[PDB]
Amino acid sequence: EHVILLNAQGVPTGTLEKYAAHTADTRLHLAFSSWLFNAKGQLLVTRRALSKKAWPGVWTNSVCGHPQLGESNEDAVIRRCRYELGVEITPPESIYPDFRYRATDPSGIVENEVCPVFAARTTSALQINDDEVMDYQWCDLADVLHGIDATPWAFSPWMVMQATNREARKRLSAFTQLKL
Amino acid sequence: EHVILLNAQGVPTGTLEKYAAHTADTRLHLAFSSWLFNAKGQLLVTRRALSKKAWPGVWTNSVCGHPQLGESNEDAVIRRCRYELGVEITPPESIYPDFRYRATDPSGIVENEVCPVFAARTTSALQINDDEVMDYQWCDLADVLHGIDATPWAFSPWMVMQATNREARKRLSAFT
Ligand SMILES: [Mg+2]
Ligand SMILES: [Mg+2]
Ligand SMILES: [Mn+2]
Ligand SMILES: [Mn+2]
Repeated sequence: EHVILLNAQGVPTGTLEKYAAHTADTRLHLAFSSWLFNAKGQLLVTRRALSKKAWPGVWTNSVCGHPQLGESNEDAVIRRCRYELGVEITPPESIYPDFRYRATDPSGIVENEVCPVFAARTTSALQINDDEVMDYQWCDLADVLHGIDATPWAFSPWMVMQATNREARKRLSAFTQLKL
Repeated sequence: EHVILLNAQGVPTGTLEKYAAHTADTRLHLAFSSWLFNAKGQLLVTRRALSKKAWPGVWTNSVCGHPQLGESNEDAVIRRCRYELGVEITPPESIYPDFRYRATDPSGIVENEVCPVFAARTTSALQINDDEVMDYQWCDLADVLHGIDATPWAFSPWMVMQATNREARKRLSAFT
C-alpha cells in the first residue's frame, strides 16, 4: 500500500510506501475523508483502533484514507468503506474539495495532506473491521456538531476542521434527511 | 498494588493484584473517582494512556484509582494525584458517595466498582506521568458538561454517569 506524493502546488510527483510515509516528517500527499449517513439521516462516527499509527484511539468522522495509483478519490472512498466498515454506499458527493491540512498527533506522527471531503449514504449493514475501528456510534449530526463546539479537543482535528467549514457543514446537514 | 474485593454489601472480603483484576469478567471492587479544578476554577480533563488496561485512550475526568487495604478514600485520591499528575491538592470533598457502576470497554475489559466521587483544588503545577496520562486539557466545566450532554460516547462512561447525576453536577458546578 502507498501514498501519492504531491509538491508545492497540488501536483503528483510519485508514490511512497504508506507506513514509511507517516513519520515525524511526513511529506505532502493525497488523502480523502468521508462522512457517512444511514437512511434515517444519522451520521456514523467512528473511533480509530489503538493500532493505527496516527491518532490511535481517537474519535472522528466515518472513514478516511489514501487513494492508490490508478484509483479515483471516489473509488478510494468506496474501497475503504468496505475495508474498514464492510459497508456499501451511494456515490460519494464532493463536499469540501479544497481541504488541505497538516497536523501532528499525540506521539509525534504527522499527517500532511491534500484531503478532499465526501459524504455518502450507507446501503448495507456494517461489518466493522476491528483492525481499523475500535468503536462507533450512529448519532444526530446536530449533537455531534454541538460536542465539537463544546470540546473540540476530544475529537480528531481533521474532523473538527471539516465540520466547521460552512459549505461542508451545509452538505452534512442535507444528508440528515430521512431517505427510504 | 491491589484492588479490594467487595461482597454484595460493600464489605471487603479480600484482594487481587491490580493488573490481574481487570478482565472481561471483572469482579466487584473498591475504587475512587476525582474531579480536579485549578485556582481559576478550570476543570482538568485527562486522556488515559494507551497502555492502560481499561479504557485506554479515553477522555475522562481528572484522576481515578483504587484505594489499598486500610487506606482512606481521600488518601487514595492524594496518592494517585501525586502518582499520575505530580500534583498537590486541597483535602478532597465528597461529591457522589454512593456511585456504583459496571461497564465494558471497547476491547471487552470490564470495570465493576463501588466508586465514591470526590473533588479538590490543585495547589501546585502538574508534572505528567506519561504511563498514566497521554494528553490533558484545562477547560471550563460548562463546556465539558455541554460536551458530555451532546456526545457522551466521546467520554468515559463513568465520567458521563457521574456528571449526569443531578446532585453531583450540582456540587461540581460550585468548584468554579
Ligand atoms: Mg482509514
Ligand atoms: Mg488512575
Ligand atoms: Mn496520510
Ligand atoms: Mn478497577
